[PDB]
Parts: sequence; C-alpha cells; structure tokens
Amino acid sequence: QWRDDEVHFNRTLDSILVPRVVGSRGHQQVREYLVQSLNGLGFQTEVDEFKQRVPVFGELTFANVVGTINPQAQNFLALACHYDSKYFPNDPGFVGATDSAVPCAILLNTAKTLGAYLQKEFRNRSDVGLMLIFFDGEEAFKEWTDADSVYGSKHLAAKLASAQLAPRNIDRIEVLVLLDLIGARNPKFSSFYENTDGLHSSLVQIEKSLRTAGQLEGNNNMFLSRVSGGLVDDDHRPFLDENVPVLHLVATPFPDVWHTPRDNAANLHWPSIRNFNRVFRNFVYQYLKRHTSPVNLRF
Ligand SMILES: *[C@@H]1O[C@H](CO)[C@@H](O[C@@H]2O[C@H](CO)[C@@H](O[C@@H]3O[C@H](CO)[C@@H](O)[C@H](O)[C@@H]3O)[C@H](O)[C@H]2NC(C)=O)[C@H](O)[C@H]1NC(C)=O
Ligand SMILES: [Zn+2]
Repeated sequence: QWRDDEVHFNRTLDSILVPRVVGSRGHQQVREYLVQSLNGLGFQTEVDEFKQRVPVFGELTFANVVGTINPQAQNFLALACHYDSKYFPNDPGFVGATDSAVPCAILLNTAKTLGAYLQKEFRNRSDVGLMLIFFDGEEAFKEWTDADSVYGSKHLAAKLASAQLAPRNIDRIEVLVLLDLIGARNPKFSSFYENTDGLHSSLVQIEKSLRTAGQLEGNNNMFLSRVSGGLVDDDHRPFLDENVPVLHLVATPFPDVWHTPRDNAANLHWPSIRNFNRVFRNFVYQYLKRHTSPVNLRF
C-alpha cells in the first residue's frame, strides 16, 4: 500500500544531479535545494555550517543539512547520504550520479512516498523520530586519509556527541542507515555489522515479500544474506567511533563507473532504483510503525 512516486523522484534527482563540489556555487544551490525540499516535506530543518581547510584550496565552508520529524522524541531512526560531489583535478563537471545524487534523492522520495504517514499519525508520538542527514564533504580532495575525508560527518558526530551522566544527543540514534553508491544495475548489499544483522535481515525478508507479491522488476536479489568481506570507509565511521550502530547500505561491488566522469544519469539503472525504493520505503515504514520501546543495538 505504499506506492511509487517516480515523478517526484526524477524531479528531485534532476535538481541534485549537478556539479556540487564543496566551495562551488553549484554546491550552495544544492544545499539550498535540500533545505527547501525538507521544509516542504514537513521536516524541521537545521544546518551544521563550519569552515575547514582542505588540500589545495585551503579554507572552505561546509554545511551538513539535517531534517527531523519529532525533534523531541526519545530516540531516532537516522537515514543518511552525502550531497557533495568529489573534487577531481581533471573533471570539474563530475555529477556523482550514484555517489550520491541518487542516494540523497532516495531519502527525499522516501519522505514523499511515506508522506501520508510521516506528516500525520507519525507526529502523534514521543518514542521515536526520523532524521534525514545530508552529510557534506564526504569526499577527499587529495588522497583519502584520516585528515582528508568525511569532513561533514566528523563535524556532525562531534557536535551531536558534545548533564554529565545524561544521554548525549548522538546516543539517541538507534541506528544510522547510510546509503552510498546506489543507482547502478543490480546492486548487492551485504551486512557489515553483527549488531545490525537483524535490520539487514528485515530488508532481505521485505524484498522477498515484495518479490513474491509480484511488485519488483526482474529476478535479481539485491539484499543478500551474507556478511561482508570488504572494508568501506565512509561517513558512518565517525558515528561508529561514538558507538552508534550502523547499517551501511553501500553496493558491493561498486558501480563500474565509480569515480569516473561516466558516473552520470546515462549509466543509472532505473529498474534497480525502483526496486531499491520499494524495499527501502517499506523498511523505513515498518521500523517506525512497529517501534514501541527504545531499540538497543549497542549492548
Ligand atoms: C524518470 O526518468 C527515467 C529516465 O529518463 C525515465 O525512464 C525512461 O522511461 C521511458 C518511458 O517508459 C523509457 O522509454 C522506453 O525506451 C525503450 C528503449 O530504450 C523502449 O523499449 C520503450 O518502448 C520505451 O520507449 C526509457 O527507456 C527510460 N529510460 C531509462 C534510462 O530507463 C522514466 O520514465 C521517468 N519517469 C517518470 C517521468 O515518471
Ligand atoms: Zn565517491
């Protein structure tokens, strides 16, 4: 009973899918667009803006964009992506379609498609809220290192992590669900963390339900019942370091086009996107609808 809204999805994606390197004018437009879109979908919207030095360009202005429904709730489901496009010396026009225009558009579209719930019955409660986090400056400028990467997430985590024996705001996040590298044909998602295996399993079972009911395109399994054997550093790392459980929805293998100019709209696979959206919007709905007591995946 949650239907597609591909018109909204396409429109949202078209607005995000422009070059948007930190420090650029195009980046500022996308930031403003994210704030406007969140306000328009019923979120209380805040920006975490700060200056920091990066290789080559020196001091730039970063801005994490955060939307919350039920800001007073005791606990939160946090869904996230990065909205910056990577700086490339040879490719100022990189649009990062899978990385992560599509992920950010998926967050907004999930809000839209579940809007009849989120903007009404979901407001009448204090146990759980919903956060959509658009991290800035995930991408390195020179080489990915512990200094040069995840600028925005590092900052937001430190902020949420900053009376003495009370819970820090970050401890109110039951799970950070981070989407990255989505939009290529036939993505495969494996479970990176034992403590969120239960949530990964729920995506597996929701996919099986939707498939069985004839609601998915094609016969490819997207959510696998397997543990990961790789390592993927990403915006979740600063949350993991503060003991926040993580579900890391990054396709492995990476899209063929990763970090090349061909990570563009022409190389997206719309059936895969639509299938991911179907599973994901139901996962989010079920998590929130079934939430009664504080969810404990830390201890
Ligand atoms: C949202 O955006 C996507 C991407 O532009 C739209 O997907 C496109 O949808 C059209 C119409 O269904 C597809 O046209 C088809 O072309 C194939 C041959 O390539 C042909 O077999 C069909 O008869 C039809 O003409 C098109 O392939 C498809 N493009 C991609 C890249 O998937 C989609 O319709 C948009 N949805 C909206 C605006 O609701
Ligand atoms: Zn990237």
